[PDB]
Amino acid sequence: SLNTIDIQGDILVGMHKQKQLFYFFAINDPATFKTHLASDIAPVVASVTQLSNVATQPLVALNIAFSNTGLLALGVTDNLGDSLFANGQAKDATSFKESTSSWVPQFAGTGIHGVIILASDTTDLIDQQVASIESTFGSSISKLYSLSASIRPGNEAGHEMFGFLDGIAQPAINGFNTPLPGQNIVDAGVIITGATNDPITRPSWAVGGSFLAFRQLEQLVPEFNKYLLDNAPAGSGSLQARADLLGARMVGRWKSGAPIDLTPTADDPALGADAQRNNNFTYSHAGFDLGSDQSHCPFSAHIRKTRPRADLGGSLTPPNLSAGANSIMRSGIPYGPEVTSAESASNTTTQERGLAGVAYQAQLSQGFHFLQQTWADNANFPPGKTPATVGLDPIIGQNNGQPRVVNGLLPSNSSASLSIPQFVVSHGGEYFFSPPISAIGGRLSA
Ligand code: HEM
Repeated sequence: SLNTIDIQGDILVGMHKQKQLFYFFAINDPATFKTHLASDIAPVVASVTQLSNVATQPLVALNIAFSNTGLLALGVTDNLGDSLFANGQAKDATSFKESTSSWVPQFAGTGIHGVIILASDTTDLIDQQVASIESTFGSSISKLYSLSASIRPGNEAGHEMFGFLDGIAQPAINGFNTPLPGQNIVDAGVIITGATNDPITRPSWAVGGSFLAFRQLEQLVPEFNKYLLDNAPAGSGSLQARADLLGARMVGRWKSGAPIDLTPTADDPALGADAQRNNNFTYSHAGFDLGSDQSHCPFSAHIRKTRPRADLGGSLTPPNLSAGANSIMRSGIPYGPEVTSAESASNTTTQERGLAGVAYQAQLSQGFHFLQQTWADNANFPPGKTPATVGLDPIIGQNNGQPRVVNGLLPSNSSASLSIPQFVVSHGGEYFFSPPISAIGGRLSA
């Protein structure tokens, strides 16, 4: 069974602090680094057990993950069982129809050896922890890049930068989570390496870890808002209400969290707020042909592209359990400043903001990489539809900088096509392995 005392907390619980820092480092002296990894990092790594208890949240929650080159630097030559992780995200960029020439330069390579995730309710406490780490490790650790992130303010807390409530939908791990209505239920080994029904044999010290896909995804918020107004479907409501409908058609949920599949023509903010109801759907509706009906939710909507539910078979009534092996745990957090008055008034981004994307899975080829390449970026996914060309995911779908053709968004005519500029721009990232806590002061410090 699942040993949550040994699993790093961000994987299954999230840090649930107002502020986070992603501190990307190189290891310069493995002997000194190992000594301090065991003495200074391991004792303050937050576990799932610790973060699951309202009364044991630390002042600074800390997790740590290593890239392939970081494990090599530590003398760990084992095969962790993941070719994508071993090769690094830069080499995978073409799989997503993007180029590393657009990336943060530090990500366009394999010089990054790991990431420390620090989380606290204030940045001052994060900075103090960083200063301590740099003091005790000396030059054996070196900062190559960092990204600060924060929960958004006020009534946008928990929403991403486009304004949509985020963090609603996650896989439930059988035997660990109590499933919510409509939630997929998966074996622990989909997320945790070496856990139940992970088919890939792992090094013994790596049991209890997970692969972390980090993505710095810039969001063009004023441009997105203006696009919705400019393309809003005709109807009797206000222009902004119709623009909001188009945005909800693109995501698959209203900004409140209400799923369009259950409320297709107007928001239901009470539904969006209710975790017992807001995920209780499969995309099937009796009396409608699943292969052609886009009146409830477009086939191209973001959440339908990333968790297809009945589009990949299984139960037509909730819970649908299809494609459990393609599940990911998400712990992303927004970054950058809030949109300023001048940016909104000019419909133009002038500062970088977006999502610090964090996806956890036991197999990169089945999780993040698969969702991006085989589903979101695939104009013929989901399969078996009419028209067969679904188009790309309007939120994350990529085609080498081209405008994306996205079909089915307009309720009055499912054959109507839109050519949509990117509103999310990748600045790159890296693939890491978040080890079990025992490996931090154990194998990795040996
Ligand atoms: C800036 C980029 C992104 C934005 C703005 C975004 C936004 C959202 C929103 C608003 C939701 C609905 C809330 C929820 O169901 O929890 C969602 C769900 C989801 N997103 Fe994205 N997301 C982004 C990137 C990604 C990427 C890169 C992936 C994977 C390749 C991804 C995978 C998912 C999944 C799996 C779900 C849950 C689907 C379900 O279980 O029904 N997202 N996202």
